[PDB]
Amino acid sequence: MRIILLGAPGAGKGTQAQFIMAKFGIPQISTGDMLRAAIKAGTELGKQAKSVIDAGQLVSDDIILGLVKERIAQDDCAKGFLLDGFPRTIPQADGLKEVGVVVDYVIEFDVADSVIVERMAGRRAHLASGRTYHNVYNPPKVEGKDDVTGEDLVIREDDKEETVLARLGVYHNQTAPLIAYYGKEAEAGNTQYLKFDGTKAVAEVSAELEKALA
Ligand SMILES: Nc1ncnc2c1ncn2[C@@H]1O[C@H](COP(=O)(O)OP(=O)(O)O)[C@@H](O)[C@H]1O
Ligand SMILES: Nc1ncnc2c1ncn2[C@@H]1O[C@H](COP(=O)(O)O)[C@@H](O)[C@H]1O
Repeated sequence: MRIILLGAPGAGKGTQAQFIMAKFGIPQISTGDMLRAAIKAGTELGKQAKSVIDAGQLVSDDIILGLVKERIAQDDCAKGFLLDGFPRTIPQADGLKEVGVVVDYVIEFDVADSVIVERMAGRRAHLASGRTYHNVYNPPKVEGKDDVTGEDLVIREDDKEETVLARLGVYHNQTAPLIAYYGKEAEAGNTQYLKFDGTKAVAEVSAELEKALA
């Protein structure tokens, strides 16, 4: 089972990825989490990516495609995977198509900018796993701490008000065309395309996903 999640930053992709991961027993491949891992390790890649991420801009397609290539070649990805925040640009999608990576579902979570701007304010994240929470819409069971590991949650630097506006502009320019791109792939019979109203409550979005998959 191979799945791509599309939608604005903050649309709820990582949240629904958790549900999907547990339903299909596939690993999540999140380029954002891989980059944050490199930052934590203090690599040259990490140092360079940190300023790009903090500016709300996209990391180079070439660096991204190589991280993803290495990742999906691992054994845990042999029976499938969920791509989360990848692809992010048309060249990334082409890079994936060119190496013949075929996917089963492309799932779009459609959420307006005004809703995203609202949401980012209460996002809290567990950096090591990429699990995210919302202090209003989806809180941790224990405030300030990850439900799984007990480790501290953080406010993301790129979740700042002004950076969020930057990211939404980057999204509408560079990443939204993936909706067309995969709509076309689905029209060619290369994948199934699903679109959901991502402004519904978390449990409501998950319930619709459950009904639509299988
Ligand atoms: N359906 C939803 N309604 C309200 N808030 C949500 C919903 N889905 C996720 N959230 C919250 O909104 C923020 C963004 O969700 P997240 O899954 O991290 O977005 P993405 O992975 O698309 O960037 C998080 O704080 C998350 O807890
Ligand atoms: N596929 C990608 N292509 C380019 N940059 C990315 C990609 N995934 C993550 N990033 C960078 O990491 C940041 C956080 O991504 P995310 O965790 O997916 O919201 C983005 O705003 C980009 O700066």
